[PDB]
Amino acid sequence: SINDSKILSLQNKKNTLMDTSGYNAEVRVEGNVQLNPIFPFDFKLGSSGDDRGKVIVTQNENIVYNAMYESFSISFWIRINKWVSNLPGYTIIDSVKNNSGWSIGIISNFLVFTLKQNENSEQDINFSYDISKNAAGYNKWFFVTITTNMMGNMMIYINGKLIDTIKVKELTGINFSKTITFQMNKIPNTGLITNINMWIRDFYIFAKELDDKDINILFNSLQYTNVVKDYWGNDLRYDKEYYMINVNYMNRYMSKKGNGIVFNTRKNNNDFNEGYKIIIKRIRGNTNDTRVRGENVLYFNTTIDNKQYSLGMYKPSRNLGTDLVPLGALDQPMDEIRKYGSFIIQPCNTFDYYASQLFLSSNATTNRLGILSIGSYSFKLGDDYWFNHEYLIPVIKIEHYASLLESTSTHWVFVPAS
Repeated sequence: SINDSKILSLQNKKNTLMDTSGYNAEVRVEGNVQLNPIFPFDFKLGSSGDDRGKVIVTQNENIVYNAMYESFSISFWIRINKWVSNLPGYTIIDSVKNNSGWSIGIISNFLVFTLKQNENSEQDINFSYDISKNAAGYNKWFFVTITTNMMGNMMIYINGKLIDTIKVKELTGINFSKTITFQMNKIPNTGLITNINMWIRDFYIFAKELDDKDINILFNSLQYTNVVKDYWGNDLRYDKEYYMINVNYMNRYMSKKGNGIVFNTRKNNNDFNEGYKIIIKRIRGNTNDTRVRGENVLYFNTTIDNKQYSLGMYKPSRNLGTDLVPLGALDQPMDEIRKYGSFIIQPCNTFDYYASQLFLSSNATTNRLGILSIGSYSFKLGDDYWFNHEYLIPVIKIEHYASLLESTSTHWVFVPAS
């Protein structure tokens, strides 16, 4: 429906970056530019140095001429790795020729879109990520949508959510360029406090001002909503090490005491690399392509010392509560896993994160018996003898969990150990 207004569609087809809108913009790729052979078929650039990648798109002057001066929208998927809060300034997508046009850059925790009328004046709008919720850096895939009405407002959306909006000021003289250059270029004197990478996927430009509904329909249509994602937004996969974390306790890592899995406070936030890792193993599912999907039935393995355990329910020293059963690490055969450690996964994405919900499976079928949550309980594990101790543990609420169905305490994330 809105495709009728699409004037640029930068995509990777047949291992070749090209415009598929129909207006045949010219695409030139120079330097260190890597193309992903599998979905999402993104192209990767780096702040590298010598031959840092560079993608140049030159469109039709007339097409630009009869669109950019009224209403237009820019949309694309992007990922920046190690987008730390004190990152210096970088221009990443530039369309400024003679000190006029538009540009997209980053500085600190900000992503900013600039309308540049001349070397002396400009107007910009921005998105600043929540530092407290992204201590290890905002290194996840996110969907950008910038809408501009030269006689109205300039608005920026992130993952379909309106972030900022401002009335476009008088910018007479602004001359839009028909060239767009994708390249990570450092901006001098922007607080150089150190090499970063950037991934771009499906860069589109529409000759209209996309509204909220349009934006979100676009957002969703570019995703395979039943494929669960890891913390950075990549497809979640079986047979791969991940750090399993609960959205409510990002500063906790997985440890073990006796039969129980317990969560400890991590040392710092420069990484998520602390504690034991889990490996997801498939039991049941429609497609069988290594990717973890919605209604799949699966289980979790983990290597502690030089032995491997599977996550499974166990009997605590004392009852923890009505309909509550702790989840631990057990060296058990498959028949036991099917009864006490099999889960049905469901993707659960929000503006803030890519996550999932895990439901206890009934004998490895798609029939649900409970939901996986987390909480602190006082009991005894391992060598505990004289007293009970509070342990933050993964716990399953059996039959009655309607209220938990909406709790973020049931949202689990997976950070690739890589």
